[PDB]
Amino acid sequence: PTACRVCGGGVQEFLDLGRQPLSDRFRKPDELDDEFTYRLAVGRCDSCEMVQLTEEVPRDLMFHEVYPYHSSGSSVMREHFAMLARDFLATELTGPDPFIVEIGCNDGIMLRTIQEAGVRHLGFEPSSGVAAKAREKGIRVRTDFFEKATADDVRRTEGPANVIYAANTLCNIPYVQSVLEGVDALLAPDGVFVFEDPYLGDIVAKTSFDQIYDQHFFLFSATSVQGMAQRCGFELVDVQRLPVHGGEVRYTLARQGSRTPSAAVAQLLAAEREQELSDMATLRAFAGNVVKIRDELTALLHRLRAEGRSVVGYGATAKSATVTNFCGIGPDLVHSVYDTTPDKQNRLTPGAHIPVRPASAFSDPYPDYALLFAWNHAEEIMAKEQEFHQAGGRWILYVPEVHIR
Ligand SMILES: Nc1ncnc2c1ncn2[C@@H]1O[C@H](CSCC[C@H](N)C(=O)O)[C@@H](O)[C@H]1O
Ligand SMILES: Cc1cn([C@H]2C[C@H](O)[C@@H](COP(=O)(O)OP(=O)(O)O)O2)c(=O)[nH]c1=O
Ligand SMILES: [Zn+2]
Repeated sequence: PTACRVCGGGVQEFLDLGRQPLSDRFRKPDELDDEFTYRLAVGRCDSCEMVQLTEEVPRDLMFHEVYPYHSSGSSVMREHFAMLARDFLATELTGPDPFIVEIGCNDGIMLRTIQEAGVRHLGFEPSSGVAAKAREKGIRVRTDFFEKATADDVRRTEGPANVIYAANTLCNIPYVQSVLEGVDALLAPDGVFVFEDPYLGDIVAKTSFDQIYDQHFFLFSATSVQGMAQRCGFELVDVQRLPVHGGEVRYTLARQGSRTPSAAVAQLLAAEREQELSDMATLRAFAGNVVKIRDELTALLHRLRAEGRSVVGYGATAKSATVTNFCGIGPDLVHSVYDTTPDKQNRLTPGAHIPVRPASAFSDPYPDYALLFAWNHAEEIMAKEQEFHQAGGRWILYVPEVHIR
């Protein structure tokens, strides 16, 4: 079997999503039809309750020079991060000469606000293309993975960080123990390590299995994060639920006993226990619901084809690779996917090879239906696409259930 990456306990599988391609590899249509594949399956550790994948994709296959995800492509997320950065400037970064390190800064969506406040900072961004976009904004970026050794190097040259922050990144990192030792080396004795990532609670409640793909190794909960912190010398001292990305929790870790946990921590712990969130039977029931969504979504897509209705997709999310490859959905059922990311445009989606076209191409004459892969961006997207729905075009969603509206 698989050893738990947090505690070395045994991992029990509950969901097997089969062979999957790299989720963010978009091929030109002339490229050879070969792709790396791996088995995507999810289990839960016996000892610490951490839900995690059973096969790791090597980091350098996922994060490198042409990694295509551009965080700044969403107006809602640009606002969400600017606000988080102001909240840190008002609270944890008030000292003389404060220092904030962000793990996974991407194109600088968060750090831009810190730089504009004149505060010392450093972004770690091992994907050099998006790192260069952050540096264009005047952000200080290191094109390296955060891990024990690179944290030590930053401590040596830059001194302690008052805040270490990671969004939608820590759950990507199976070497979380090395990151934690990095945090231990680098964080001020009275600092915080704050991270926010897709929440197990939301994934189980919404059956949002597309949150499981190569780059999302862990599905954190308050229960497993508390365990992970404790084992590494930290303590879970705050939690905040966030609506972004289909539902997240922002976890705040401090050195143990240095701050008193908020009431929020015990409250969420108790709700997770009450709701049996991480019980193997709950997680197996989620896995049964995942198969039901597969079966209903393919039946719908096939019925639409039989009735001569046109179907496209909207948003070439990484998540969508799980949906198209587990469900067997290709360009015979969903003809194109529309997306705002130039480096995904005029390419094929991974595994399923549906052509991706610029969102500006989604215009009159509209298709009958758009399968909404960027369902976590529904409000922002539908506000930009009122004319489609006014014209009679309808959305197909598969979270939390297959439905059309
Ligand atoms: N060990 C590590 N250290 C720092 N960044 C990492 C990393 N492993 C992956 N990454 C970066 O983590 C990012 C995850 S995507 C999330 C980016 C942004 N924080 C947002 O929330 O939108 C990618 O840009 C990826 O290259
Ligand atoms: C917000 C928004 C996103 N998109 C595209 C951009 C990204 O390629 C994709 C959203 O991806 P996202 O859900 O942020 O991430 P992931 O890759 O983790 O699933 O949707 C649009 O085309 N239009 C929009 O208005
Ligand atoms: Zn464990």
